[PDB]
Amino acid sequence: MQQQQKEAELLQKEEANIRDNQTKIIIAQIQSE
Amino acid sequence: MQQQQKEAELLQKEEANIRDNQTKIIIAQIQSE
Repeated sequence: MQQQQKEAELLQKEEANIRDNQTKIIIAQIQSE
Repeated sequence: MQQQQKEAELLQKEEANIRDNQTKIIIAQIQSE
């Protein structure tokens, strides 16, 4: 259970980073208009 | 109970990050006007 919750932290962190990065490129596209 | 509260921290953190990211793109849209 400890391992499962800790890899849950891992995947939450990586997907949060991905979401922030996607929105970064999205605002870049918005300002490129 | 410890596991439940700690995953509550996890979901609070990820949804807070999502809210900040959404407002980031919102201000980008506002300034794009």
